[PDB]
Amino acid sequence: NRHFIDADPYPWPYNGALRPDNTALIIIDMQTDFCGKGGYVDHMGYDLSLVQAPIEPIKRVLAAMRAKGYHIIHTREGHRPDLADLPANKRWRSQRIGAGIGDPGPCGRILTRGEPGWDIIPELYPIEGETIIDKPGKGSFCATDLELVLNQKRIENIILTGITTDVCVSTTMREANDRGYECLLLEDCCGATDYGNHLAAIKMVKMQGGVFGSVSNSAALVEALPGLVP
Amino acid sequence: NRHFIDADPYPWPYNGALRPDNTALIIIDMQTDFCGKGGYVDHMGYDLSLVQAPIEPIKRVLAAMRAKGYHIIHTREGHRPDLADLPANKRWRSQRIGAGIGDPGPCGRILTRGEPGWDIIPELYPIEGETIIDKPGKGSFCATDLELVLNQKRIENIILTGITTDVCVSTTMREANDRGYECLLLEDCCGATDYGNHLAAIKMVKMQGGVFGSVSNSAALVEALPGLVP
Amino acid sequence: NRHFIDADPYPWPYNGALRPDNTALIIIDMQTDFCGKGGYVDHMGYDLSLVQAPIEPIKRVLAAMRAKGYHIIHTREGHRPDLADLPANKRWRSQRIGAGIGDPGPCGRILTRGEPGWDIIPELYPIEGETIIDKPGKGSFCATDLELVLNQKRIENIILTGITTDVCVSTTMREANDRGYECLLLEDCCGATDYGNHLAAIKMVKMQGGVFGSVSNSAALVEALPGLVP
Amino acid sequence: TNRHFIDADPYPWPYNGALRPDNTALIIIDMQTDFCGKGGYVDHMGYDLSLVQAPIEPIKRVLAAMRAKGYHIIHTREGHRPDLADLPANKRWRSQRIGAGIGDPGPCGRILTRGEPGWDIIPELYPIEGETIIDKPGKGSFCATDLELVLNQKRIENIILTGITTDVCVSTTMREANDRGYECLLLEDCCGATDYGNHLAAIKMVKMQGGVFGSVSNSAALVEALPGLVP
Ligand SMILES: [Cl-]
Ligand SMILES: [Cl-]
Repeated sequence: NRHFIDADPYPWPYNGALRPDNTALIIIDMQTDFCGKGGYVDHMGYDLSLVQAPIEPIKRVLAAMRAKGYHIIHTREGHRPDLADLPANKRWRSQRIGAGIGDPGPCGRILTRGEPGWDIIPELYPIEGETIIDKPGKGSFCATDLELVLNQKRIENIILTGITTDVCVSTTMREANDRGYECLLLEDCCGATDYGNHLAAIKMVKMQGGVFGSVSNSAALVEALPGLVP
Repeated sequence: NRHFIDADPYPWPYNGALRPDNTALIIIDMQTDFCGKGGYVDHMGYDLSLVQAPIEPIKRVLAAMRAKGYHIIHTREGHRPDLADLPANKRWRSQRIGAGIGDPGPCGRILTRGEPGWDIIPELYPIEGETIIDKPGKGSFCATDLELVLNQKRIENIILTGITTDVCVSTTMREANDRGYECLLLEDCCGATDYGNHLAAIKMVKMQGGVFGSVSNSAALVEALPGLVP
Repeated sequence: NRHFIDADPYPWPYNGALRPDNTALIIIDMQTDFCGKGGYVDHMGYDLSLVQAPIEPIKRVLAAMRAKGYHIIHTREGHRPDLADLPANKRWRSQRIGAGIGDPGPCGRILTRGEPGWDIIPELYPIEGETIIDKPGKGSFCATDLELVLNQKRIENIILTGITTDVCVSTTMREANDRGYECLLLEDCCGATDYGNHLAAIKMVKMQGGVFGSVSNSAALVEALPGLVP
Repeated sequence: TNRHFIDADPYPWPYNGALRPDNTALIIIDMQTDFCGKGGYVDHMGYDLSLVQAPIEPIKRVLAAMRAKGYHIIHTREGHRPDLADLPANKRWRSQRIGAGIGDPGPCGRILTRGEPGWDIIPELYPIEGETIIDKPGKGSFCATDLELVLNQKRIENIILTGITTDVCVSTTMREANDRGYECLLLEDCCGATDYGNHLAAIKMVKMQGGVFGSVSNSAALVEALPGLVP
């Protein structure tokens, strides 16, 4: 009994095996550091409106996926307080542009775990039973236990949201896709530091018959989402 | 002691530690399947001139990097002949599009190791002592020994070339960057299935003070390349 | 519809979900370099009879598992001909004890891929459709595509054989076990360079209620193996 | 040249004598109440706690000396997320069958669960600021963790292993590090196991084939030959 979501470039998931037990929502880096005033992204001068746009659409998707018993996953980009997991190059680039990782700012130490700006925003806050991944990189798989958690939960399908589209969401999508996870990007549930770059990251997914998976949007997903009993 | 390459958005590498012993050139997927007549990409109708453009610029970079004793790395996307490393979704999408992985075409079985179309093109062919990575995914790190080879060679700096810009080159850049490798993308030594997508993948690198490293071009690299002796 | 194999310290697999589609036999490093005259192990002076002992038991297990449609996996420890994947410490230790990796011997370059001594012995030779893993380390997961192949084949159960019990078989078991694979070591289908060490690697598995899985033997497995429904 | 060696078996460690505070780390593996304390995981399965407490004083001497000479210090804890999302079904089931269920309530709290009293590192070997702690869901410290990433960023080449248990957590971690090219030293008096025979055999496995996983030495030999920083 297969179920499909209207998507581009093909009906998602590819084989219609869409159930709450094999499908997860992943909300990527909806932190004050990426979309709040005083955080990492605001420091570099980027338009916070572009990364706040996805907040309400992700909320509708989260509420619907929570209600139908789907697996829910959240990620935070961040570093250990002693910065032992912070590559030297990553730190130096952040310092040069005036937004140094580990440096004090209005929301505390930029991109440091346990600091106010680093935490997930209240509107999209995790509840009990939802796995949070704390990652030192852009991709959620690198140096984390995400893949191990996904295997133990026997998850085959991943629906990606969050920020930024072209950096954190996209790297995570490519990692999942390479390892065989079947992925759906929701275009209205993500935003980037450059709007052209946001749209191009979406288009990259559609090439070669869906090279990294397929693309849809929050309304199309929620109107066709299956529950536990069919 | 330090050496820099003129790059955008900062002089590369970040700390000027640029030597033949800690720096590698990586040539990504310069295979007939990605830029030849009769292969995977030609099958899907994409403009072969966009992916052939980088051939001569890569050749000039390779000749200069070979001459100064730099580490040279090549990659081929491909699958085991029995297709045991081919995720079901990857295969199905390629079939829908009319360019099925493992299916017979003019250059043999599409994207299958040991087939004519799968091999690296003659102009950029590896010589003895240059490591070739055979990868089942878009990123060169996933399910390969690339990282292990890089650590044994004590390589810190990576200069990326090849195709496609927004798929194979970009995923590999994000993997390397996340693990702390300091990377340089040469914009004239890569090309993609959509030219807009090629330029946007280049621009994505430059954001946030060089989120995935820095960008330059073949001439700027070759004119400022150090040898072992100052 | 559960099936169990009589094993120590518990009936294997834990949950009785034992089928040809989710279970693989893994034959580890049955190469001339580990059990042949003139190879790596014979060079270090070890008793070849200890590592030849498992040949007939593995043959019976392989024939039965091949006949009932089970997944079959083989591994070879070895290095790229240019030795780019050979850590400096590994090489140096092999040279000190007179069995240098890459060095010429009676069966060719020790532990080098493509050389006679490196290949799997004739008695246990792979047939088409059986995945061979070429690994640069002791564990079959490190820097390989084993895990990726396992996931695409939806394999949950692994039955380990080969040499050496305490080095290559054991490392591979611990990697699989950590990632959640349910493993069975067949005690008569493995052997080591020290017989005490072989018996202790078997005992290590049984501790803490089966810390790495369970232990059984070739006869117990073959008489209780489930086949397909015709 | 400016090389330093530690007297070890079967060869002087490290192999190439490149032994400095900046490229060498001490790793203390799973010295948690759950592995060596009263009321924890290991005590639940009936094992002799004296075998796993033996290494406490030797590790203390090695830690004090390595802390004093500016060496990198690493600690690990085996454990699981409170919702048990990182706990394989087989691992859980085996722990339940032998009466020491992971996540189940006991005297020191939920067995092998992060944030619980029994799960934490014992007081005698407690981490100080600037020492990386790895929280791992498996026996090997590399699997599903950021250990390797931290090691690379710190440009660490040499690892000196201590902790428990010798044949399970220490040994798996050694094999992972060794495979990826790290040069490793096991200190035999700074580790202990649930079976003493198994502890001695895990030590012997290291020495085979000219040091298949590295070399073996002991706390006294290490501390008297440890190079310091140049003031
Ligand atoms: Cl200078
Ligand atoms: Cl104390």
